[PDB]
Amino acid sequence: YDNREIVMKYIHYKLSQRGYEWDAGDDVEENESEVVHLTLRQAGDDFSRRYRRDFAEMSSQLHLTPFTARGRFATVVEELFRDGVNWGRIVAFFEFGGVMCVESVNREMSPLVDNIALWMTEYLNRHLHTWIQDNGGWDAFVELYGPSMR
Ligand SMILES: O=C(NS(=O)(=O)c1ccc(NCC2CCOCC2)c([N+](=O)[O-])c1)c1ccc(N2CCC3(CC2)CC(N2CCC[C@H]2c2ccccc2C2CC2)C3)cc1Oc1cnc2[nH]ccc2c1
Repeated sequence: YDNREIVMKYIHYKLSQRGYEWDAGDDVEENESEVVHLTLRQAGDDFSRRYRRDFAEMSSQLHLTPFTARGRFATVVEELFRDGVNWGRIVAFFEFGGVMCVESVNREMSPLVDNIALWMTEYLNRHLHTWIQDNGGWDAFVELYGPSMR
C-alpha cells in the first residue's frame, strides 16, 4: 500500500464531507486498498466519537497560523507517540491531521492543507512504517478493526 495515497484519500474524504473540494485530492480520487481506506475512515469516526469533547477543545486550542502550523503539528505528533506506536495512536494521528486540515479551511488558511498532507506522509514514512510492517501491515489493521467478527 502507498502511504501517500492513504493520507491523500483520508484528507480528501474528510474535507469533501464538509463541502471543501481539495483539488490535489480530486486528482487522487481519479487514479484491496479500498478496504484499507474504508476501515481507516470507520476507525477514525469511532475515535472521534469516543473523544468528541476533547476534539472540540483541541479545535479551540490549535491556534492555527501560517507560520506556526508546522510547529503545532510537530508538538502534537511528538507527544502522541511519546510512549510508542500502536494502531489506536495511528488512527489518532490521522484524525488529528484531518482536524488540522478542516480548521485550515475554516480559518481561511486553505494552502496549509497541502503542507499538512506532506507532513503526515513524511511522518508516516519516517516513524510509523517500520512498526506498521512489523505488525502485519495495513491488512492486519483491517483484520482487527474492519467488518470481520471480533
Ligand atoms: O485503544 C487504543 N488503541 S488500540 O490499538 O487498542 C485500538 C482500539 C480500538 C480501535 N478501534 C475500534 C473501532 C474500530 C472500528 O469499528 C468500531 C470500533 C483501534 N483502531 O481502530 O486502531 C485501536 C487507544 C490508543 C491511544 C489512545 N489515545 C487517546 C488519548 C490521547 C493518547 C492516545 C491523549 C490525547 N492527546 C492529549 C493532547 C492532545 C490529544 C490528542 C492528540 C492527537 C489526536 C487527538 C487528541 C485528542 C483526544 C482528541 C490523545 C486512545 C485509544 O483508544 C481508542 C479507542 N477507540 C478507538 N477507536 C478507534 C481508535 C481508537 C482508540
